[PDB]
Amino acid sequence: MQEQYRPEEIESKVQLHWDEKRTFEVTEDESKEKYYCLSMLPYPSGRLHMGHVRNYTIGDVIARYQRMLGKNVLQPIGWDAFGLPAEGAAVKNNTAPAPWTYDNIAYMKNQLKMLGFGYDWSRELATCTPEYYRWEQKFFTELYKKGLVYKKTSAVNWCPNDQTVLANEQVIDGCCWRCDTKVERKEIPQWFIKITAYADELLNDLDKLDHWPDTVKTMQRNWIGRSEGVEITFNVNDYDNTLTVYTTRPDTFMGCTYLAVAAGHPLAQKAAENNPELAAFIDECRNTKVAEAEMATMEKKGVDTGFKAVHPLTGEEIPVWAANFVLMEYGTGAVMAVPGHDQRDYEFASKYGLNIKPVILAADGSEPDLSQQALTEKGVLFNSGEFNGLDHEAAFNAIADKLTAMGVGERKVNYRLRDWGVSRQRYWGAPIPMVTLEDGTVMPTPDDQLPVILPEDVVMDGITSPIKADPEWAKTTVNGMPALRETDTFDTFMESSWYYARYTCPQYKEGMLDSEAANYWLPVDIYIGGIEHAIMHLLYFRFFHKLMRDAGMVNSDEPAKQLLCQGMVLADAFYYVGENGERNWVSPVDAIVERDEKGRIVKAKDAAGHELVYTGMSKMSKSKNNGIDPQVMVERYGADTVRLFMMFASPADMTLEWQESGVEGANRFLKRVWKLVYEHTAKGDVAALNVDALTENQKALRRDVHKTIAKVTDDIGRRQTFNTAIAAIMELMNKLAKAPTDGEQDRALMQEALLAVVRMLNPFTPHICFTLWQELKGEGDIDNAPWPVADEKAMVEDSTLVVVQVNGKVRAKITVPVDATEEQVRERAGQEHLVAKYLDGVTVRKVIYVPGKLLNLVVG
RNA sequence: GCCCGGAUGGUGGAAUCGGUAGACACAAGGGAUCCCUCGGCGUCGCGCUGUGCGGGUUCAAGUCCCGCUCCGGGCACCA
Ligand SMILES: CC(C)[C@@H](O)[C@H](O)C(=O)NP(=O)(O)OC[C@@H]1C[C@H](O)[C@H](n2cnc3c(N)ncnc32)O1
Ligand SMILES: [Mg+2]
Ligand SMILES: [Mg+2]
Ligand SMILES: [Mg+2]
Ligand SMILES: [Mg+2]
Ligand SMILES: [Mg+2]
Ligand SMILES: [Zn+2]
Repeated sequence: MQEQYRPEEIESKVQLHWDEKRTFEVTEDESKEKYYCLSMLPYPSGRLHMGHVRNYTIGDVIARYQRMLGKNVLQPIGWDAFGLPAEGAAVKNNTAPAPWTYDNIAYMKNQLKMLGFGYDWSRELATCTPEYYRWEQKFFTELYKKGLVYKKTSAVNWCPNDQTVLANEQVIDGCCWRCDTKVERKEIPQWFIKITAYADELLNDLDKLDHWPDTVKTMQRNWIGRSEGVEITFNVNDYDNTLTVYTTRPDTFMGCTYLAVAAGHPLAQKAAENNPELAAFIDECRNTKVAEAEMATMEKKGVDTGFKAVHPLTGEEIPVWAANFVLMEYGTGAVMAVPGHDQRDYEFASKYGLNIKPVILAADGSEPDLSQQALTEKGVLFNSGEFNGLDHEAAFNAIADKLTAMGVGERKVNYRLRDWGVSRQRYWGAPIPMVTLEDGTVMPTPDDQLPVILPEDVVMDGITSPIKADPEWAKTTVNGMPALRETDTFDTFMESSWYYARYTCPQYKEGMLDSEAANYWLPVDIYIGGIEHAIMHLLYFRFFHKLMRDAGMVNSDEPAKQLLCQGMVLADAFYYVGENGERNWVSPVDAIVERDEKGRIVKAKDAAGHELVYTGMSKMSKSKNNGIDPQVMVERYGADTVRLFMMFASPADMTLEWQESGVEGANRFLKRVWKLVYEHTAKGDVAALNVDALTENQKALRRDVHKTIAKVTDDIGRRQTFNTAIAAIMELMNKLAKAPTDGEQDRALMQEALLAVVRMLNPFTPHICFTLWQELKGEGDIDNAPWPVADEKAMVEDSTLVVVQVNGKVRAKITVPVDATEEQVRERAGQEHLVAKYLDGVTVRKVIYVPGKLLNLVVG
C-alpha cells in the first residue's frame, strides 16, 4: 500500500475490474430478493453537469447499499435521446441530429463510467433507436384501436415567415429566436391520448403511494384538478347556436351578469363581421402566446360582442363578451361570470361597467358591501328568486336539479388535466404510425410496416423537417391503395414514459416487454430524479404503467414504490442578445461578474466585452448553457472526492446552489482514511478481539463505532440524509485517529472499526473503499461484503446527559444515571453553582422534565 | 397570476418526534502534516443577544400557526 492516496492509480483499475467481472450485470435470479434502483435517464446534450452527478450518485449510493444488504440490484442506464436540442445543435454545427446525439452518448457514457456508477451496461438503451421506438409505435396503434387516441385541433406557436412550429422555449417575448417577427397561434390537428380516461385512477392511487413525498402527491392532485360542477347551456338571441359553460359554483348562478367567450369562438367571429373594434381585438388575440403563465398575467381585456345570452332562470338578456383570457381548446370556449362573488370577474366588470349583482349575504345576514371587492365566501343566497335562504350545498343541489329538469344543465365532473398532446412537427423524434389513404380515411400504420423508421441520414435547414420536405418519404400502400404516412413525430415524453420497463428486457425482440422479466423486476423500488419532473413526467409515467397493466403486460397498479426527488442543482445563468435578435447564453465559468455585499451579482460581462443579462440562479440546463461539467474536478481530485462532496454538501431533497469551494473537505477526509488504514495495516495482522476483556476506554470507542453503524444505516436507509451519514463517519474517523494502537486489543478494535468505516463509505467512495478493503484483508470484493450491523450489547449506556435550563436558558449539563428519578435530577441540578445562582431568591413555579434529556425549572 | 418548495455564522450545512442553536466541513485569522480561534454586542473561569422580516400558540419555536419580503421548481412544445 502506497502511503499517498492516488486516485489516478486506483479509480480506473477498479472500473476496469467491474467491467471485466461484469460486477453490476444482473439477471432474473429467483434465489435473491430483487431491488430495482432507477435513476431518471440522461438526455445526451453533450456533457454531464452537476445535476446529473447528484442524481446518479444518490442512485449509486443506494444501489451499492442494497447490494451490500444481499439484494440483486438492477441499476440501469440509458439515453433519452430524441428531442429539440439535437435539432438546433445540428444546424449550427453542420451535422445531423443522429450523429450528434450518438457522439454525445459516447462522451457522456465515458464520463459516467469515470464516476464509477455501478450500472448494468448490458441493459443500455438509446430511445432514438428503432429497436426501442418500434414498440411505442406498435403500442400507439393498439391504443388507437382501443379508442384511447383521437385527433383534434390544438394551438401551436407559429412563425408566419419561417412557417415553423415553435416550442415555448424558442418563443422569446412573443417573438422568435431566429429572425424577428410576431409569433402567432395557429390551430393545428394533432393526436391526443386520453389520459383523462385515467384521471380518477391517477388521482386516487396517490393514496397508496405512502413512500412518495406529499410535495409531489399534492402538485399532482392540483394539476389533475378534479372538480364537481354543472354544465349550463344558454340560448343566444340572434344566433342559432347555444353556448355552454361549466361552473363549480352553480349556487351563485342568479348573479351571473355576463358571459365571456374566447377570441376564436364562432359567436365572436360572427359578431366580428359587423364590428371593427371586435375584429381588431380577435386579431390581437392570435398573438396571445400558448403558455398558462402568460394567459394569467396579461392585462385582462374584453370587447362586447353585441350578442345577448338569455339567463335560463331569470330570463334577462346578458351580454356576451369576447375575452383574451378564455380559450377555445380548454373547454366549451365560454365561461360565465359572477362578479359579485368571483374577484377576477369583479375586476373585469369594474373595468367595463358590467353589472355587479349580489346574491350571497354577508356573514351577519346583511347585504354585502361590494363597492371595493367581491364577496368570495360561500354563504346564504338572496336576490335569487326561489333559491333565497339556501346555503351552498342546498343551492348547488336546488339549482342543479332545476337546470337539469329544464334540460339546460347537468352535473358534470371536470378535470384541469387535459389530454396528452403527443404530436410534434419536428424531425428528431419517433414517427407517429398513422396513415391517410387515398380514400381520405385515416388508420394506423399496418403491423407489417412497423417500425416506421426515421431516416437518420439527413440534410437539415432549421425550417422544415426532412420527412416533411421529401415528397417520396411519406408514400406507402395500405389496403391495396396509395397512402401517406404521418410526418409528425412523437412528444419525447413518450419514450421516457416506459423506458423503466424496457430496461428489464432491452434485447427482447418478440414484444415490447418480456412480462416474465418485467414482473421479476417491477415495480421500481426507488425512482431517483429531480423535483423538476414531479408533475408532467411522473404523471405520464404512472399513466403508461397503467396502460400496460391494462394490456396485461404488468402486474402492479403503480410503477414505483418509492420516489426520491432531489432538489435542483442551480447555477448562475447569463445571456447577451446577438446582432440578429437571438439570446446567446454564456457559461458562468466565462462570465466576469462584480458582486454585492450580500453576494448578489450586480454587473456581468463576457470576456469578449458583451454585456450579460443575469437571469438568476436556475437549474443547471442544456438550454441555458449554465451546466457545470464535473470532468475537471474528477480529473483533479478523483471521482470518489466529487461523489462524496456532492453527497456531503446538502441533503438530496434541498435545492443546491452549486459551488466548487468545499471539495477540499471531501478530498482531505479521504486522505485521512487512507492514512489511518495505511498506518494500521503497516503494523500487520491483528489478534481476534476479546470483547469480554475490554477497557472502559476501549468499550467507549467500540460503543461509538456501533452507534455510528446504526446511525449511518438509518440515515441512508430510512431518512436518505446522506450528508449527515457522512458527518457521522467523519466524527468516528476523528475519534479513531486519536485512538491508541500499541496493544493487541487496541489494534483488534481498530481492525473492526476500520472494516466498518470502509464498508459504510463504500456507497459514496467505492474506488478507495474497494482498495482499502483489500488492504484490511476483508473477505472478497467489497461490492459483495455484508453491510455492517450494529450490536445492541456493544452500545448500552448507564449514564445520560441532562441539560439543565432555568427559565429556558441552559445553565448546566450533568450526567445522570439512566434509572434516576426527576427528584434526583433536581437535587443534582441544585448542586451546580450556575443553577443555584438563578434559583436564589426565587420560587420554582413549574418543573419540566424530559426524562434523560432536559430539566427546565421555571422560576420567579 | 396559480400550485409546490425555500431563507440558520464569511460559506455549505446540523439540530430526526416542539426540548443544548451553529454538529460536520469549507474559508479566514493565529500558533507549531498537526493544534487553536472563529454569529454579534458587552462582569469573559461571565452575561446579553441571535435561525430572512412582522406577529401568535406553548414552560419552550430553527421546528407548529397567520402574515410580509426575497428566491427556486412547475405551469402542459425544454426534457
Ligand atoms: C426521465 C426523463 C423525462 C428525464 O430524465 C429527461 O430525460 C431529462 O431530464 N434528462 P436530463 O436533463 O439529462 O436529466 C436527467 C435527470 C433528470 C433529473 O431531474 C436530473 N437532473 C437534471 N438536471 C438537474 C438539475 N439541474 N438538478 C438536479 N437534477 C437534475 O437528472
Ligand atoms: Mg442557506
Ligand atoms: Mg444566511
Ligand atoms: Mg433549540
Ligand atoms: Mg455564541
Ligand atoms: Mg427572525
Ligand atoms: Zn421567426
